[PDB]
Amino acid sequence: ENLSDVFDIYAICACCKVAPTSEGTKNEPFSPRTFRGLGNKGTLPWKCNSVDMKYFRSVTTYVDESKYEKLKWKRERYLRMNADKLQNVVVMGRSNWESIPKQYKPLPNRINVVLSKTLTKEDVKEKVFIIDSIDDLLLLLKKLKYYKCFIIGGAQVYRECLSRNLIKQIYFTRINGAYPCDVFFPEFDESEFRVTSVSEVYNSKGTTLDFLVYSKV
Ligand SMILES: NC(=O)C1=CN([C@@H]2O[C@H](COP(=O)(O)OP(=O)(O)OC[C@H]3O[C@@H](n4cnc5c(N)ncnc54)[C@H](OP(=O)(O)O)[C@@H]3O)[C@@H](O)[C@H]2O)C=CC1
Ligand SMILES: CCc1nc(N)nc(N)c1-c1ccc(Cl)cc1
Repeated sequence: ENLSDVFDIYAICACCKVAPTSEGTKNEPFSPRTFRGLGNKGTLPWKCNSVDMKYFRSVTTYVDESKYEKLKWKRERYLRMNADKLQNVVVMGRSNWESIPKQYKPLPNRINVVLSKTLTKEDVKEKVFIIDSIDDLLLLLKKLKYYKCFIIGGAQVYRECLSRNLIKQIYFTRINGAYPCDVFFPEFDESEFRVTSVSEVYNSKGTTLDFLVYSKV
C-alpha cells in the first residue's frame, strides 16, 4: 500500500541559508527553517561545491546487486496482486535537465528521466525518458529494472511527490552559508519523517556543511 516503499522512491537535495533583502515582502530573518534555499535564477545559490557534488554523485550512483533480489520480489508480488546493468533512476524537471554541463548529460551511470510536457525525442539526442507527469513516472517504474529512484529536482517535482506521499527517504544536505535565493524547498509533515542519519560536519573552502537522512517512520 506504500508505493514509495514498494518502488524505493527517495528524494535528494541541497539547501543553504537564504540571504536577506532590504526590499520586498519576502524577507524572513527569523525563519524556523534555516535551510530552505534551493535555487537562484535558474542556477544553484552557491554556484559550485565539490563536496556536495561528490556526495550526490556517490549516493545517486551506488548500487548493491547483492540486494536487488529482495527488491525484485517486493515489486513482483505487488504487480501480481531484462538482464540490464543494474542502475538507479534520477528524475528531474526541465530546468534542471537544461542546466547540466554538456559533458555530464545524461548523468553517467544513471537512468535519467525528465518531467516535461514540452520537450520531444527529436530535440534531445541524449538517452533519457521524458514523462508528462508523476503518474507516468509510476507507470514507467512499474515496468523498468532499476535499484532505487531518486528525485533530484526541482521545487514542484518535490512538492508533488511529498503531498502524494511517494517519498520513503530524504537525503538533505545543509549548506552553511547565506546566498540570494528565489526558489525554496517545499514544507512537509516533519512528524512522518524522523532523522535517521546525522553525518559529521564537512568543509568546502571555509563553507561548512553536513548530510542528513530522514526516513518515513
Ligand atoms: N539544491 C538542490 O538540491 C536543487 C536546486 N535546484 C534549483 O532549482 C532551480 C530550478 O527550479 P524550477 O524551475 O522549479 O525547476 P524544474 O527543473 O522543475 O523546471 C520547471 C519545469 O520542469 C517541469 N515540471 C516541474 N514539475 C513538473 C511536474 N510535476 N510535471 C511535469 N512537468 C513538471 C515543467 O516543464 P514543462 O514546462 O516543459 O512542462 C516546468 O515548467 C534551479 O536554480 C536549480 O539549480 C533544483 C533541484 C535541486
Ligand atoms: C550536485 C548538486 C545537487 N546536490 C544535492 N545534494 N542534491 C541534488 N538534487 C543536486 C542536483 C541539482 C540539480 C541537478 Cl540538475 C542535478 C543534481
